Amino acid sequence: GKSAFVFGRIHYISDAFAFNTLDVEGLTRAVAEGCVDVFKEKEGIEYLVFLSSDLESLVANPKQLDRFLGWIDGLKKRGIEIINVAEFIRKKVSNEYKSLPGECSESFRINVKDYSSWSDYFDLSVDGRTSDMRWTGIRREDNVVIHRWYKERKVSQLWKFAFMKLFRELNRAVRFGVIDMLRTQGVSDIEKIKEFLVR
Amino acid sequence: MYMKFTYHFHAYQPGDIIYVHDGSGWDPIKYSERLSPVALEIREEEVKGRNWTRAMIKAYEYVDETLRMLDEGAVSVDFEPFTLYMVLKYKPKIYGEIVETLETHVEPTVTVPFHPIMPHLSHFEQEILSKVSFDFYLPFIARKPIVSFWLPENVITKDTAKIVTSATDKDVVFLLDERQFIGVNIPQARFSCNKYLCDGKSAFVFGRIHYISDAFAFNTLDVEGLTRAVAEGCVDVFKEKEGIEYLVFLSSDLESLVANPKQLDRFLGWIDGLKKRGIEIINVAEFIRKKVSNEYKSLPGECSESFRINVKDYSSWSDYFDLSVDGRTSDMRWTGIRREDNVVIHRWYKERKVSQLWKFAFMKLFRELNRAVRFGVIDMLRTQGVSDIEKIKEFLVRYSRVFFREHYEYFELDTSVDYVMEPIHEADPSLALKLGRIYYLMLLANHSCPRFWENIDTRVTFGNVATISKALIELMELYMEENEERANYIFLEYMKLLAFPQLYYDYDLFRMKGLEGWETTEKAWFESLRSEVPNSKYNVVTRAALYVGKRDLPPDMRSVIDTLYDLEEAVPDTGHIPGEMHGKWENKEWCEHKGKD
Amino acid sequence: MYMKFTYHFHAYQPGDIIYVHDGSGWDPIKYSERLSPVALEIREEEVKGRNWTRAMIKAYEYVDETLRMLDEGAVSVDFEPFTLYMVLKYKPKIYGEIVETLETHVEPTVTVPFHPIMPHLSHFEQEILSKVSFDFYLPFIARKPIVSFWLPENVITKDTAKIVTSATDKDVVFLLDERQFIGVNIPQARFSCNKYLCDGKSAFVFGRIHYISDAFAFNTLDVEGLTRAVAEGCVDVFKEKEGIEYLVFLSSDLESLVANPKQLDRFLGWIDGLKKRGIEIINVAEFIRKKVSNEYKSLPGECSESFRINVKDYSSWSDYFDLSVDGRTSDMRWTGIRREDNVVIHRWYKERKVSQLWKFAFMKLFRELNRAVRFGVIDMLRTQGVSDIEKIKEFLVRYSRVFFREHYEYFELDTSVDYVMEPIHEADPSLALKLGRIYYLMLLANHSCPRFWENIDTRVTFGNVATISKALIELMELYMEENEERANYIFLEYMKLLAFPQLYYDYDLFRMKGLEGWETTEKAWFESLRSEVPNSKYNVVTRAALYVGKRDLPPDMRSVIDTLYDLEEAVPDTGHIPGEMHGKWENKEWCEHKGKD
Repeated sequence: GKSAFVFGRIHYISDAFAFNTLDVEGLTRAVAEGCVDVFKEKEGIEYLVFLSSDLESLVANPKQLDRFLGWIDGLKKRGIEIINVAEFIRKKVSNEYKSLPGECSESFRINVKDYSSWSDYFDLSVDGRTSDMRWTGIRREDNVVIHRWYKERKVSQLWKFAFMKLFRELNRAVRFGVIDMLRTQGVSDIEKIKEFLVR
Repeated sequence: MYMKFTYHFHAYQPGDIIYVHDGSGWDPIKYSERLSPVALEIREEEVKGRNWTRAMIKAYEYVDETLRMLDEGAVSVDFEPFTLYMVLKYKPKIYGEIVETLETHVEPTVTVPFHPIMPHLSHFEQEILSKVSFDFYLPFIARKPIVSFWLPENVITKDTAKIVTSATDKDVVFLLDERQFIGVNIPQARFSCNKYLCDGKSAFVFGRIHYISDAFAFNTLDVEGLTRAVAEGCVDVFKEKEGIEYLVFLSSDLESLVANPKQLDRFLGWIDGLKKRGIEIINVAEFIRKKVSNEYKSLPGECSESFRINVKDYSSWSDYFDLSVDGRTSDMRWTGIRREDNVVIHRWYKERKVSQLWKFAFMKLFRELNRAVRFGVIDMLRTQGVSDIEKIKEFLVRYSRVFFREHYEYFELDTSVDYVMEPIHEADPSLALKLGRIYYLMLLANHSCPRFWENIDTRVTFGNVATISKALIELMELYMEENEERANYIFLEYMKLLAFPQLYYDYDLFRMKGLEGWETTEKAWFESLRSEVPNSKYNVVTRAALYVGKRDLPPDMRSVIDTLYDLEEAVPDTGHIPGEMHGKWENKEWCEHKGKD
Repeated sequence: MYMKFTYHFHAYQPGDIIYVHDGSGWDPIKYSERLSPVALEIREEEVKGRNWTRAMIKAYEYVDETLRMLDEGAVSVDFEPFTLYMVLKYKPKIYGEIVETLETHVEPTVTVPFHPIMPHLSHFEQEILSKVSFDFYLPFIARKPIVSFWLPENVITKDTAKIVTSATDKDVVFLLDERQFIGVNIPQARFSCNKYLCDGKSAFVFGRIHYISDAFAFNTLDVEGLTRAVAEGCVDVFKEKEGIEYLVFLSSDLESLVANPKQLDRFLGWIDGLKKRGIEIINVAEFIRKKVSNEYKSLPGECSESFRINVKDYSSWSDYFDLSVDGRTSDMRWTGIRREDNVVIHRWYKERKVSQLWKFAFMKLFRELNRAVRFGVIDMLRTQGVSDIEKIKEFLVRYSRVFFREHYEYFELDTSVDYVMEPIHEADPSLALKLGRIYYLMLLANHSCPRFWENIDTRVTFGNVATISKALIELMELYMEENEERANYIFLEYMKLLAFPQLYYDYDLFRMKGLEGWETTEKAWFESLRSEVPNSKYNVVTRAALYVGKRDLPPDMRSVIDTLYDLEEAVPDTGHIPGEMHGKWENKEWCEHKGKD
C-alpha cells in the first residue's frame, strides 16, 4: 500500500565497536577501505555506510566514548562525511546528492525476510540470514527447538515459546476484558476504543 | 598483508567449422572453415586471421608472453580441449609455448571438451565428457593430488558435481562465482577455504567477484581503481589482525586479455600494484595446499568438511543478473526461462526486444538429437556383440585419443587402434570407429555458445547445426547399409532441424507464459527466427541443415530438399556475434563466408 | 410400481475406409474400402457383408424392426453422424427406416461426429464438433426444449461439458455411467432426477448401471435374471410407499442387439417381463418432463439445481475397472496411464502382457497432428483475407453440410456453396473448400476406437492413420503450390507417422513409470509395435502411412520412402479387433484385404 525506505546495518563492524574487538585504526579501515565502492567514487555518487548499536554500547567499557569519537574523527580525516540516514535520503531526493537511475525510488525496492532481526543466534542460521529463534526458541527453517549454553550446561530454549504463547493469551484476556467492560458503558465502536487506548 | 590474490583465465574458441569432410572415423576430423577476414589490435600491432578462430590463435601467443611475465604460480588457466587442439594443428609453435606455460608457470585447470552447459546434457554424455576431461589433461595433472576444474559458464548442479568428482581420484576445486553461493551470505563466506558436498565426496570451492573481474575484462576501471577495489575494497580487517591468510579470487575469459589493445599492460600493471601493497599472488591450488600444510594460519575448521557451503543448482558466472529475483545467478541466459516464476524472457538486440523462446526449443531439440545419436551407437554396437554399456562408455572415452590424436601423441600417449578398441575388441573397428566419430561430432555440436547470445543467427549456431547434421546423416547412412527401417528414425531427427520453426507447435510452446506477456506468441517466435543476412531467406537452423544436406544426403533425399527449398540460399553467412564486434572485420555488417576457391 | 425403466442404445461404426480418393473438397469424400468378407448371425438368418461395416449396416435393419416392436417413447438412441451417413449411402431404405424411428418412435439422442474422446481433443476441435453435432441432429431435435447427449465412451470433464452445453440453447441431459458420480455415493444418488453444473449452465445427468447393462449386452444373465436384477434389485422401497417415480436407466451399444443371435428376442422378452411387473418403460427426456410438469411426484428439489451432483473429470462408461483405485472409472483405457498413481498399465492380449504405452504416444501425436492441420487451415485462410477466427469456426461448422451433404439434403436443408461460404465469402472457394475437406479428414481420423483395444494392430488404427496421412499430404501439397517452406513443416508431421517407433525416444517415454515396472522399457515399446500380419514387417502406423504415401506423395518423396522401406509390405491387412471375433469372417486369423479388382 505504502513503501518505506530501508537501511541495513553491517553487523560485524557495529559489534566490533560495541564489543571492543577492533581498535580505532581497525574500525576506521574496516569502513574507509573495506566498504569502498570504487565505481560510485568514480561516478561521483553518494552512498551510505550505515551502522547501528544500542546506545548503552557507549558505556560498555570506560573507553567507548573516546573510541567512538576517535573513530568518527578518523573517518572525517579520510574525507568521509558523517550524515544521518534521513538527511542522507533527503539530500538524495533533493538531488543535492547525485544518484543511480531509480535510486530512492520504487524501482530500487528490495525485499526483507519475515521474522528476521538484528540480533538473532547467527551461528544457527541455515540461510545466512537472521530470524527470531532467539525469542521463540524455535528455528523456523527446519521447525526444531534449539538449546543454548548457560553456565557450562546446555539449556533448552523451550520456555521462551511457552512464555510467548502464554502472553498472547494473557494479552487477549486483558484486551477483551477492556472491550467487554467498555461495552457495558455503552461503547460499541471498537475504533473509538482504539483511539481511546491510544490517547 | 595477509590477503592473497589470484586470477583464473578460461580460454575457449568454438572454432570456424562450416562443413565437416567425409571420413572413416579412424583419424581426427577434417573440415572446411569459414573465410571471414578479421583482425585484432594488441598494443600497436594488428593480428590478422582468415577467420575469428585463426586471429585468436595468433593472439594467444601474445597472451602467453604476458603470462610468462607474471611470477611462477601466480594465476591458473584452463584451455578447452578442442581449442588447444586447433592451436596445435594451426600453430604448433604457439601450442608448444602454451603447454610449456601450463606445465611449469601457471596452474593448469581441467575443463570439459566442447564447452557444453553440463547440466543441460544427459548424465551419459556428462559422464563421457568428464572422463575425457581428465584424460586429455593427463600431461598437466598426472602427479597432482588436488586439481581445479572449470565447468563451462560455471553452470553447476549437485548431480553434475557428483559426475565430475566421480571421474577422478583427485580432490577437485570448483572455480565458481560468489553469486552462486547459498545457505550463507556473501561477506560471511568470502575469501575463506570452503568445501562443497557432491554426495559421495566433497570438493573445494572458490567464488569469483564478478564486478571486479568485469571491471578489468571490460575496461571500466583503470589500474588504480582495480588496485583499490582489491587492496581496500576486499580487506578483511579481522584476518589481518589475526594473521590469517585469505584469498581474493577473480576470473575472466583469457580472451579478455585482448578485448582491447591495452588489456595486457593493464593486467601487468594491476598485479604490480597489488604486489606493492603487500599482496602475494598465489593460485587457488597452492593457496589450499598452504592452508592444509599449516604454512598458512586457518580459522578453526577451514579447508575441511566443517567449512562446507552450498551452491544453488543451475547457477552460473554469467547469467542475465538484471533479471535475477533472488540476488543469485541461474541458467536463464541459456534456457530462455526464468526458473523462479517460470516465464520466458526477452532481451534487446539491435534496439528491438527479442523473445528468448528459441533457446528453450534449441536446447530441447539437442537433448533429443543427442539421445538419438547415443542410442544409435549403442544399438549398432549391440549388433557387433557388444552388450555391456560400461564397455561402450570406456570405448567412447578412449576414442578421444583418435579425435584429439596429435595432442596425445605430442605427449607420447598411446592412441593406437588396439588401445582404443580394447574394451570392445569383439567389434569390427571399421564400424566402431565410425560410431566413435559420429558420437564425437554430436558432442562437438553441443557448444553452449549459440545460447549465450540474444539473437539466434550467429556463426556458432550455424556450426552446431552443421556439425550435428553431419553426424545424423552419417548415422542414417549406416542404418541404410543394414537395410534398416531405423534409418528413417534418424531422418526424422534431421527433419526436425530442417523444419525447426514447426517446433513452436510441436513442443507446445504456446502453453508457456512470457515475462512481459508476448514472448510466447507465434509472432514473437517467428520474428526471432528471421534471417539476419540478405543472401538467405531461411532461419539459421534450416540454413545450416540445408548447407550440409545438399552436400551429403543420398540423391533421393537431396531431390526432396531441392524441391522444398531454394538451395542457393543455403550459405554459411550469419549475423554477427555481439561480443566479437571489437574485431576489425572485412565485413562488419554480418559474418560472411567468401566462397571462391 | 412407481419404478420407471428405460434403455439407451448408442450406434457407431468407424467404417472400413482404407484409402480416401483425391477430391476437390466441393463434395463428400469418396474412398476405397477394405474387402474382408464377414457375416453376422441374427436369429436363424445370416447377414453377409463385404466388410464389417457393410454387414453391420444390414444388421441395423433387424435392429430397427425390433425397436419398432417396443412401445412409443420407451427407449432412446443416438447414431454417430458418419455411421448414419454410411447407412444412407449404402442402404438408403435402411436409413429411411431408422430416421422414421428417430422422428417418431424412440427418443433421438445427439452425439459427436467421428466418436473421438472429447476431453482428449483441443477446445477448438471440440467446439467445432459440438456445434456440428447439434446441426446434424436438427431434423430430429428442432422443436425439442430438452435433448439428451451422448459423449463418446461417456468420457467427460467439466470443461468439455461446458463446450457442449454452450453449443445449444436447449437444456442438455448427459447420459453417463453411475461409476462416474462423485461427492455422493451410488445408492444416495440413484434413480433420482439430478443435475450437474457445467459453469454457465447446468445439465441433467443420468448414470447407467453397468453390471446389469453388460449382463444383457454380453449375455451373462437370462431374461428372468435380467428382470429380477431390475424389478427386485433396483427397488426403492421408500419411493414405492411415497408414490415417487424414479428411473432405472441402463445403456449399451446398439450393436449389442446383434452380439449373438438371440439378443433381439432377449431384449423384447426382458421389456415384456418388466412391464408385467408394473414397470412403465419411459425414455429419459420424457421422464424429466413428467417430473418437471408435476405429472410425476418429486422429492423436494428434484430436477432442480438443488439436486446437483458431481462427476469425476475423465471418468467414462467403459474403463478398465479392474484397475480402478477409487471405485470409479477414468480414461486409462485410452491413455494407457492410470492417473491416481501416474503409471503406465499393461493388458493381456493373446495370452501375453502388452504395455499400453503406445496409446499415450498415439494420443499425443494426434494432438500435434490436429493442431498442425488446424493452424494450416487458419494460416491459409489468412492469406485469403480471412482474419477473424470466429468466422473461420463458423465456416468449419457449415462445412459439415458438404461433408454430410446427402443427409442434410434428405431433410431439405441448404448445403449450397453460397450457404457454406457465407462467413468467409471473401475467400476463394476452391481453396476454402479444400481446407474444409482437409480439416474434416483430420476430424474423421480422431476415432477413439484404436485406443479402446489392447493391441495397436487393428483395422481402426490403420484407418485413423491412413485418413490423417491423406489430410497431411494434401495440406503439404497446398503449401508446395505456394512455394512455401511451410510445406516441410507438414512433411515433418507425416514423418512422425512413418517413423512412429522413434517417438519412444523423442517423447521421453523412458521417463515414465510402469505399473508393474516393465511397461516403459524399450523392449516393452518395441514388442507392442510388432506386426500382427505375416505380409507386413512394419508396425501398423508405419504400414498405413506408407500405404497412402506410396499413392499420394510427390515423386521425389515417393522415391525416399521407396528407398527406406519395402513398399510391397504396405498393405491394409491388420490384426483383428477382439470385439469383432463373434463375426463369421472369411479370414478369422487376421483382418484381411482382398486386393484383386
